[PDB]
This record gives sequence, structure tokens and C-alpha cells, in this order.
Amino acid sequence: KLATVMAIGTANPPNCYYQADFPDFYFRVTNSDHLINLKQKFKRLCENSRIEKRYLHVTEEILKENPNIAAYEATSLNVRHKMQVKGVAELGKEAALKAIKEWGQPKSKITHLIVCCLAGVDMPGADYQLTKLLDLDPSVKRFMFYHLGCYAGGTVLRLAKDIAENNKGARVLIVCSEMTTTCFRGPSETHLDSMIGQAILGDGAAAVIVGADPDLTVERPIFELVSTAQTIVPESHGAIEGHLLESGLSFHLYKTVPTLISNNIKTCLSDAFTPLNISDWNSLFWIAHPGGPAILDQVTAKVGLEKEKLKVTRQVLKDYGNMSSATVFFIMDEMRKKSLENGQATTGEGLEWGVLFGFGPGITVETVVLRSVPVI
Amino acid sequence: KLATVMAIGTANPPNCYYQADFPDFYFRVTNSDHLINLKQKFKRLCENSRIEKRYLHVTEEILKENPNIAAYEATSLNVRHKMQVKGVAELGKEAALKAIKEWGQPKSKITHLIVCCLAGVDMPGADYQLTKLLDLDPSVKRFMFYHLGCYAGGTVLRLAKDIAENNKGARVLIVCSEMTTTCFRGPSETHLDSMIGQAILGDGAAAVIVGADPDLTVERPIFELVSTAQTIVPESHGAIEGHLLESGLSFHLYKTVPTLISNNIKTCLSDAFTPLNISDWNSLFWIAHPGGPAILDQVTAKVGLEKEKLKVTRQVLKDYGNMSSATVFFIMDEMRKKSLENGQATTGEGLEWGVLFGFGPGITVETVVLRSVPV
Ligand SMILES: *C(=O)/C=C/c1ccc(O)cc1
Ligand SMILES: *C(=O)/C=C/c1ccc(O)cc1
Repeated sequence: KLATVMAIGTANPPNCYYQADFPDFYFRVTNSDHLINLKQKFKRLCENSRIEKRYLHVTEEILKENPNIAAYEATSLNVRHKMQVKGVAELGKEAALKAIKEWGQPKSKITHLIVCCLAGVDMPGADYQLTKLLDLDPSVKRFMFYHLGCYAGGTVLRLAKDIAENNKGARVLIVCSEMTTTCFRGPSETHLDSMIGQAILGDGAAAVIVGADPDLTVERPIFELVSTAQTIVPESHGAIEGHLLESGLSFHLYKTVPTLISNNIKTCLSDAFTPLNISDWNSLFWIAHPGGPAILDQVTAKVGLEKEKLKVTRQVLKDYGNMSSATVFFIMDEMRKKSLENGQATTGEGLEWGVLFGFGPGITVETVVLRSVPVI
Repeated sequence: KLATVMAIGTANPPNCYYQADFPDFYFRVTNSDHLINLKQKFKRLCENSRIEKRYLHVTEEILKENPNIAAYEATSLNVRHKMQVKGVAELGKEAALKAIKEWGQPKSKITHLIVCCLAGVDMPGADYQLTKLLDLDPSVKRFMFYHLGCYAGGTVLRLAKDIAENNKGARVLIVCSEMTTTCFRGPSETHLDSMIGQAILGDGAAAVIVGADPDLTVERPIFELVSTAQTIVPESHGAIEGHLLESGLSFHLYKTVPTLISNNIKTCLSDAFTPLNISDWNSLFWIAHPGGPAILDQVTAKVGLEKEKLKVTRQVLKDYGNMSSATVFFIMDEMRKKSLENGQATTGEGLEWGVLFGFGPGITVETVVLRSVPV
């Protein structure tokens, strides 16, 4: 009896930012309207990001009250931290409540809680905060993950799988709450690594309920977690780096990131699917972390995927941007929704087997083999 | 077939600080000798700590190079972080190598890696760094925990247990690498509790190998992980807090901590031991996180433990101080060593069942029921 995802709930900050209007917003609020040459470079990044809109906690009012966040490098961690700790908990609570509702069982039956946040370090953490906010059992077994990054959607499922399968009746609530107020900063002519994140990164929280041996009279399976793997891509040292500085979280990505990830996908697919006797990558439903448009294009190209395979993945990048660890769950959620709307036989686009990919710092690739559930 | 601890390896920085000489050292290097009343308060915290020595990465030389670390509240996260990331990695590597040696199997057989660090947030983390430093399988399944605190020794065992028991042949390397460069700071007259961190916190790394179904022809079981639990102590909100600020990791400890923990231990013991039909707390071997002597004295008194029950726990506090999540493993290591030396039948002082306690932010209590192995 495999660990099964039986509920998905999502949340995003109320402030919607249309990408077509973002280069004008970003340069105005950071008082960088005089940098014409750097504005054309950001317009190029935003138009080629394949993102239509993002939901961010940062507003014009927040940047006016805190001018140290509007600059590139300034001593601003304390003011970012205060908003980040409160924001991850608030967004996480909303996503959790939606997941708990779909699940259909009372929150008192949650035995384990896994919380994953890109940033927002606090002792006690977001896991404790969510236990209190959701009024969960004080004896809920918690796991708190700070600063893992974009691959963490796979990490939390990898963890939930072992918890659910080794503990009879265990019901795991996973909350991936990503907020980018920690990494929001002004542009600089001397730096070109941190400006890419201002165009691609979005905020969002996703929560899922995982459990083995579903009570089919009330619980409704969505996807089964068949196997999980984690690997470090060969010759990728220093490719995706993130440092929590006094100026907040700073991301440094090599231009080789899409090539390193894509050239390693066939190896991850082979290691995961050979014991299941599967070789056709187009026979699988795909949930891949959309780190950027280039990663998706190169994965499609090198693996030999048809245009419709990463359709849901691309749609989520288009509607929300890169929300780090939470993104794969928004894709997972939208996949079963679109599958139902298209009248398909399973939650995974009518297909039986599938794959979830998390990409991030290392370069780390999390490979989760999924099995869909039949839909009437 | 229960998840079993098959190896324990430990490491500490080379700089030894005798507690009897610490008040003078600390007040001199933080330029606080003029604060006579504050010195007395700190001197008493050190004398009542029941710590004889600690090993710290921080030196007088490092404080001279970085005066912003020596100050109570000065912008210093970046300089602390540079030393913290490198320090947790090298200390963790040393502990890991010792654990791998005792285990007896090649490092290529490690399928999972759990790393727990009080601080040193890095993307990629200490788990990645240790995978590279130890040249583990690039496909090692990693878990990285930053900023959990003092209960984490129980958390990592809780995780390792489920991993080992759900994955046939899984061999988990746990590395709890604790460095205080992130929180080492000068004293404050306004925040008297901050300096408790410099009176009690020591550096140290502990590594353990956990796996189910031991191959008895090579692997040697030390303790079995029977059951695990985690709970939040009632009415304990805000008692133990830590915030990662521009000045590094802050330390907040309210005076209610010993009473809150000690008045709740019997509930943790009852929840863990009633399904096993055990009610005599003295029939158990004890591995408790030594957050302070007051916690140990009050737990001994209210639970009704014999005076020498927490002997090993107190000895590790005496020899190394509070090394956060790594401490319980140093106690676990010393317990099996002392059991062997005292000619006792088991790794748990001759006793069958035992309990491991982790105490930290929340207040969170991690309760791990242990079973000893013959000597
Ligand atoms: C996830 O671990 C980080 C994703 C990301 C950060 C910064 C960028 O420029 C692009 C993607
Ligand atoms: C164990 O719970 C230690 C907690 C802690 C250590 C250091 C800090 O500055 C804050 C909390």
C-alpha cells in the first residue's frame, strides 16, 4: 500500500503583478528609472520568461516604508525576516485549510506535519506556527525545512512517503510556503545574477495530505507515490547557489543551468523507470519544476517530449511564475483538474504512470515516480 | 525489524575552554570588564552550569579579526556565516568518518544522509557539502535541517527510523554538526538571558549510522529505535526562542524552561511507555538533552529518578557543555562506553529499555524509546 496524495490546497498573496507591466513597476519603485540600458535588459528577461502574472507579497507601500529593500545591497534582513516569518505562516495556513477541506477528515487526524520554506528562519519554526494556527494536535510529528529551495517539492514527498508507509494510519500534512520578499531587491549594473530572480520568482503556498491505506468511504486518492530518488547532477558544482546575507537571500545561477539539468533528465528517468519496465517518456504524465522557460524547452527537446506533455507545467509558470517548492503542487493540482475537465480516465491526463521533478541547489534533482488514480 | 543505531562518531573544535576561566576570558574579549554587576551574573551562570570545559571554534584571534561578533548587537551575519558553513562541514566530516569506521561497511553503502545544523543556512547545504567531502554516492537521499535546535537529536532519529524501516537495506548517516559562531556574542544588561548562550553552548558534531535488519557478520548494533514522538509542552509559548538577525542567531531563554520541561516529562514518559507496559522510570536508562543542570535536577526530582540515573548525561554536560542537537549522541556514545567498562550486560547500563529526550524551541520535546543491545 503506497503513500497517496489525497488532497491539494493552494494559496497566493492578494497582490497580482502582470508581467507586461512589471518592468515599469520594478524600475519605478526602486527609483531606477534613470537606468535605461538596464531596463531594456529586464524587459527582455520578462518577455522571454513565459510568465503572464505572479502574486507577490511586496507592494509599493512596503518599499516606501522600507527603502533598504528597494536598494540592491543594504542591511535589510531584519525587516525582510519580520514579514517573511509572518507571510509564510499566513499563506501556509490558507493552503493547509484548503487541503484539509478536500481531504474530508478532521484536522485532529493529522499525525505528521512537514513544512518547507525557502526562507523565514525562526526558532520555533513555521511548523510550530502552523500547528498553533491550524490548532493541530500538539503531538503532531513535525519536520521543518528551511532553505532547501526549488527541488523541495520532491523532498517533502520523499519524506511523506516513508512516514505514511511506516506508520499505520499516519496522515501527513505537507506545507510548502514560498515567499520572495527575502530576495526582492533593486537592480545593479555591476551585478547580473540577482536581477533574473526578480523576473521569474513568484510567491505561493501549497499543501497536500499524504497517507497510505486510504479509507475509500471518505478519502479520495489523487496520486500514488511509487518511488522517490534524489541525485546530484555530475559536474554541476556551484551552478545554483543561494546565500542568506544581511541584504537578504541572494541567488547566483550559471548560464549552464538549463543544459546541466536537461542532459541529466534521461538518466533520472532511466534510474526511476527501468525497474518498472518503462522506456517511453511520452507515455508518462509530467509534473516538472518550472525553474525557467529554458529548463522546460531543453527538457522537452533533449527528452523528446511532445508539446502537450509539459502543458500544465507551462500553464502554472504562466499563471504564477516560479514559486520554488510549491510549484510542483500547483501543477499537480491543475493536472487533475484539467484531466477531469477533458473527461480523461485518470488524474494524470488519462495516463497510468508519471513523473514529478524537483530541480534546485546542488544541482539536485528529485525524481518521484507517480501513479495516477482512475476517474469516473 | 527495528531501525538500529550501528555507529556513533563524534568531533569537537580543537580550542578547549575551561569554564573556571571563561568569565574572565569572555568579559575581556567582549570589552565588558567595566560591567561589574553583569560580570557577576555571568560568573554565576558559568559556575552553576555544571560545565567544566567546552570546545569552541571561536577564538580571541577570530574576535580580534571580527569585533562585530564580539559585540552584543552588531551587523555580523555575513562574517559568522562564512565560518559557520565551513565549520559545520569539516566538523561533520570528522564525526562522519569516525561513525563510518565503527559501522564497518564501506561509505558507498550509505543510501541516506540526514544533516542537522543549528545554523549555517546555505543553498546547497551542509548535506551537499558532506556528500562531496565524504565522496558519498551522488544519489544519496538527503535531508537537511537548519535551525531546529536542541530537540533535533530526537528529530533525526525519528526520521532515520522511518527511512530505515520503510526502505529495505537502507543505511542512514545522520550528522548533527553544531557550531556556535552564529550565536556567539557579547553580554547585555537589557537582555540578561542572551549570555546564557555563551555560558552553556559548546561546539560539537555527532554522527550515527541507522539501519534496520543488521548484517550481524559485519554490523554491530548499539541501540534499537523502538518508538518516537514529538510534542509541544502546554503553556510554553515563547520560552525558548532564536531569531536569525543581521547580528546572527539570537538567544532567548525564559526562567520558566526548567519547570515547564520537568512538569511535562511524566506525560511524555506515560505516552511512550504505557503501550510497552512500563511505569517504573528508574528501570530505564536515560539519555536526556542537558539544556541546563536545573532541567536535570528537576527532572530527577519530579520523575523520581535515582541520583545517579542521569550520570552519563551530566558527565557529557561537564566535559563538553550543551552542544545542541549533537549532545544526546555524545551521551549515547559515552553510555555504551561506560557500560562496557563497568562490565554491564547491555549498552544501556545493563538495562533493557531506555529513553532519549530532546528539548528545544516550542517548547518541543522529542521522546525516543530505546532498547539496548548486549555487551
Ligand atoms: C530555486 O531553488 C531557485 C530558483 C530560481 C532562483 C533564481 C533565479 O534567477 C531563477 C530561479
Ligand atoms: C537548543 O535549543 C539551543 C537553542 C538555541 C541556540 C542558539 C541560539 O542563539 C538560539 C537558540
